[PDB]
Amino acid sequence: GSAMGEPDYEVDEDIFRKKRLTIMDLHPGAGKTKRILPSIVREALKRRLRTLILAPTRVVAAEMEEALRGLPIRYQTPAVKSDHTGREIVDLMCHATFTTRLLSSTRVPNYNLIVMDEAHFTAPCSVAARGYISTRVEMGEAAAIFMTATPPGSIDPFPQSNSPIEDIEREIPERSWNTGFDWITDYQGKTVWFVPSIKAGNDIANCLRKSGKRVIQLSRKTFDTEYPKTKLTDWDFVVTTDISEMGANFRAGRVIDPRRCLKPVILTDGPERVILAGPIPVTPASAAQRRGRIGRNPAQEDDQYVFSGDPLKNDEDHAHWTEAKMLLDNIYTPEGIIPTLFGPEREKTQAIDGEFRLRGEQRKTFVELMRRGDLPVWLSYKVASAGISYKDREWCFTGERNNQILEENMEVEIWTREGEKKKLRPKWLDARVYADPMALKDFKEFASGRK
Ligand SMILES: [Cl-]
Repeated sequence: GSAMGEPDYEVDEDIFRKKRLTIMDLHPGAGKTKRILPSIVREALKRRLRTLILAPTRVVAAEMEEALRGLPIRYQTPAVKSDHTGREIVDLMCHATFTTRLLSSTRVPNYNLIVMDEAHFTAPCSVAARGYISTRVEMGEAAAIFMTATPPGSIDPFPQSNSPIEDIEREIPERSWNTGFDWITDYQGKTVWFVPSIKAGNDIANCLRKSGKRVIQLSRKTFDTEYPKTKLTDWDFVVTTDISEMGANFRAGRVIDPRRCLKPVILTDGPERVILAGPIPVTPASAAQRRGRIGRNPAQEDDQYVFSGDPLKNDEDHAHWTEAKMLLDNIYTPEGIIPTLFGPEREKTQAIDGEFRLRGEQRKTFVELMRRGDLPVWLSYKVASAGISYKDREWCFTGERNNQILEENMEVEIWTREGEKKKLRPKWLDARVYADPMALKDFKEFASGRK
């Protein structure tokens, strides 16, 4: 005797049609959709299509490679601008790698089938990749597949799940507590707790550690290192920022979600600047992705989503929509069409297509500030469009007194590359380079010319 098992996945001819943009959901954790991506790729190769797979993070890329073992898959790093074999190959890369190559190479191939995993990712480079992709689709040049449970425009915080979820609304501490939340530490399962910031996570995680819980923390910069540890069975809590909304799978029974995030905002009252507004309520899609960490396994029916407060769907002041346009306006096509945002995302910005386009040296500086300097899109756009060269770091010290960077109420002071001690005082202020200490550590390194 034998068990039926997941049946072979027959591919809908429609998904390979030019001008077709398919939205699907892999429904992970029920052991029913293992063969989908491998079937799509094998069928794509059968049709002799030039295929691109976009993963949101390196971790997911690596998981896909294992899932696709035996198929002719070639992982592409952002350290390489283009990689053309003579052979039948599927390119695999990060959302951000695709966008970066579109910005620094005239050799990006004419993929006619593009699969974007976790296509809800609202990182600017991801938003930009989606515009480019859907532009190519509308031109009849490609077919695309956006895989995600919360496609752009979705507004449902309590979508379908593989297994039932108990949605529980109760007060959740935003800072360390010492009494009154016994349900948090009495629970005997594993928990994923979404915090609005690393700082909040630090407080929560240290409180939990004082009770003896084993806690793995996750943020954007530690994710590639720390997430693999969560795949070990030795923890009580994962404390994570919203980086874990993009394909992070956890063998957990409970999510705790105060539904708070920080949002970068371009302030235009006075000198343009970017602050990290908040903590403010998440969008409904983000609440759905957080909750969607659990209720994945239909044999485990008592998973819990513990949440507080309601989502806010209006996020049109998010800096990412403008930053997406800064990237898109700088991607050119032979057709010379400037790509536009994916349709559900067009309403997020009133910017006129092309208004951020840059020319010549400025364009490569822009690209280099982001790639090699690791600066936010907004900040990189300001530096490059002022005519500054990648290497020229004077602007990090010539800002107004208000732009003085503090750490612990101490004025940051560093060594220029040339050997002078100067107050860190950037001409343009983007809170993403100074709010988090490790981000400040990287920005100092940049200002000092070691980058
Ligand atoms: Cl983060």
